Amino acid sequence: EKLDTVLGYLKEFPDYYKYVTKKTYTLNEKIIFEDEKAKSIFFIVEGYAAVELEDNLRKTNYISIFVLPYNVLGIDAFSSYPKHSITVMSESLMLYKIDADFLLNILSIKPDVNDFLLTSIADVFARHYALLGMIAKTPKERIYMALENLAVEMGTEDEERNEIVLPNFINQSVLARYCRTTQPNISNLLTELVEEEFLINKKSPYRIDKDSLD
Amino acid sequence: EKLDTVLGYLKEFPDYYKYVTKKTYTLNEKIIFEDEKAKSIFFIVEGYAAVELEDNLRKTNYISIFVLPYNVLGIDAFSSYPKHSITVMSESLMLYKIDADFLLNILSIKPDVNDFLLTSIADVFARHYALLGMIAKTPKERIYMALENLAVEMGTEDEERNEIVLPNFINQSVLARYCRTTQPNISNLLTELVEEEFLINKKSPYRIDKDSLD
Repeated sequence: EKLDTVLGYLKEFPDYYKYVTKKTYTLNEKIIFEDEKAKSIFFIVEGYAAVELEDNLRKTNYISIFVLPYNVLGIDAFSSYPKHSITVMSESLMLYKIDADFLLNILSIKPDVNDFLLTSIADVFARHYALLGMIAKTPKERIYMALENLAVEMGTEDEERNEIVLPNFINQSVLARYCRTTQPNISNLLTELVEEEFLINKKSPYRIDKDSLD
Repeated sequence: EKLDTVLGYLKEFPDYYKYVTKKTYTLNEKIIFEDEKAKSIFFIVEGYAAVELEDNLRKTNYISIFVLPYNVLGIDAFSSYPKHSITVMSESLMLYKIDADFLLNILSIKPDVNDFLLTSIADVFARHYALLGMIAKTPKERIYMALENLAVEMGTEDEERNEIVLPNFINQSVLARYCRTTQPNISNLLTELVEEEFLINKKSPYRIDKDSLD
């Protein structure tokens, strides 16, 4: 609703097509930021990706965090520091590439006043903090926290059945990568979670007992 | 140098004292954001604080991340989500409280064009990612990564002696809290790190062998 108003705001300005560009991707494609001189901000309007911890010792990398619809991307490119890569997890994903100077100019002007950008950032921060809570935890503790973080991020409520359901692309292998553990271990932990009535079934898409969750 | 130019930019506008306010703190004071209607952004100009993971089961909380000079604070308050607290670690700390609407208006206008705000955010993100690398690691692996993260953040080079030296407030207890482990364990790990020539001495302030580091 809110990025829609923003996109609509963007189109009012004569330099819109010059500064705002769309890109669509499919499963397993990598999203890559061109290190042009004039840099841009990226908004995901639909679909999901994963940011991976690059470790060439590992065949499949862990996933550090997911990228959700309405996230801002490429802020990292402004950082004074200098590896992670970004893979599309859903069947498709669409984003907008917006020239950053442009966007940085129309903040003051537009009475959805930058709140939109600050709020988007604020939410990524909050998700970063939630993840930091995983430090020093056992794999079992991590899987609860993961499935909760995802239910908050990306889950869709049944309620009639008193369940929060996760997207299809969150399977055993992906869950393991996000929990930074192995698949055989995730499998065993998923059994425990069903015994403890956290999870309705061991099988994806994961259905999480609404009760058990906040 | 750069927040100085910004502060100087701020003073040009007639509404400066109305929107920009200074606050000084001492060791162990808590920095608390008033949840006023009109919200503000906070810039640290000198000193250090720690953000703590609140766990009432624990006598001393772990430290999730440090707050450095030139960090922006209070962006979390814009987030659509809803615990951590913030403690001054150095003898003193000074910050500026800046009304966010004001600040959000003078971005376009000022030819240090918002780059400053984006860059500040970008750097906090980069430090968040570095921390996420601590997930699923042993305490020994964490202490290396911690001492490296801090050397990058807050360390000051000798070079003549080929050492990077950390601030005085990083002692054994603090290191342990940041590594999310116990003190007796940190002590033992510090011995290993001296044997491995990572650390020049087991004693704070920590001096890190320039070689051993990137």
